[PDB]
Amino acid sequence: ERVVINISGLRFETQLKTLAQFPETLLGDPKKRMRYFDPLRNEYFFDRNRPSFDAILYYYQSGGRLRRPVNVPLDIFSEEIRFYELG
Amino acid sequence: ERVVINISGLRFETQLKTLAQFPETLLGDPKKRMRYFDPLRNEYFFDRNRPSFDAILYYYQSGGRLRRPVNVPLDIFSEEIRFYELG
Amino acid sequence: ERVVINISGLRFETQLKTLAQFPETLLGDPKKRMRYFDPLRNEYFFDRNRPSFDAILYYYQSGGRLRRPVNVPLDIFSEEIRFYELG
Amino acid sequence: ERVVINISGLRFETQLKTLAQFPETLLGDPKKRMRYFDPLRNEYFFDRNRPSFDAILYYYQSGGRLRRPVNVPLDIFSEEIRFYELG
Repeated sequence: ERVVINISGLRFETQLKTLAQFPETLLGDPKKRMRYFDPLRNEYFFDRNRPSFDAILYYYQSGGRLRRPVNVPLDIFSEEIRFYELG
Repeated sequence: ERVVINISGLRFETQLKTLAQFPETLLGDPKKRMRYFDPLRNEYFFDRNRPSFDAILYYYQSGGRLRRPVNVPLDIFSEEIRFYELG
Repeated sequence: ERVVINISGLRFETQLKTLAQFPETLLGDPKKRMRYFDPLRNEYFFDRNRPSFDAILYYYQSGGRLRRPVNVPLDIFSEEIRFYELG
Repeated sequence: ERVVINISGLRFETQLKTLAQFPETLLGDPKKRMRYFDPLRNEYFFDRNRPSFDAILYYYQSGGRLRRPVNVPLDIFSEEIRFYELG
């Protein structure tokens, strides 16, 4: 019921149901996240910006609240949002 | 005597006596926190905001000092404060 | 030649030589830091503020540069400085 | 195909090809980074500033975007920049 998301070495753990909330997104679509699944470690791996992920995951956990970590530039965080396809 | 608290993959460790300080809180109440306890991993697990937790734990360690992390929005942090029943 | 310092669950790793640079401090003095040694895990455990520690450790690594993390309140960081006895 | 980079206990993971992009840098030069490789743990280790590395690694992942973390002083980050040889 729980999933491990490895962002450049930083492991985040959440429930499937938390992600499955927004099925249109990369993480919420089994078809899309599959492409980042690592069978060797049974986790998803993204070679991307780490500080941005706290906010991406919180978007799901909070049921829709998307905020930019004051410590991550707007342009950088915007590219992350597009990548995770939250829009 | 060591307590392990897993916030979305981020591991925190403190002493039982540290949490015991405030028994009327979710973490200070063994009855309340047990609902998040994972016997097979010997840790409590919360599918919640990660940056907010440094301040939640500092509250107990400092003996009552509640500070909001400049990098966590007032409303987001206020939600966490409520959930952990610090009031 | 390496030592693990566990700050409330957050593991930091450094060389003995790095700490030794300042023998007058808590971590630089074998007799002082020994009180926090955890045999069962082969690491030194401190039930304290996590964000402050990045700067405490860097003070040794940099050979004497003490900077406050913009994200840690001055009064809070000051107390940490006293506890680690950097003065 | 994946490399582990231990920065004072904080583990980062990325793809060799990500680092290979800039062969003239310390991390991109297999001759320069070898000095920090720990054969035993199969990771590179640097006893350095932790907060600066998100930006150092991001430099590679972004294809050349070098941004200073708002929470890390200009002089400190410039020093890390010189060490990793990104200039």
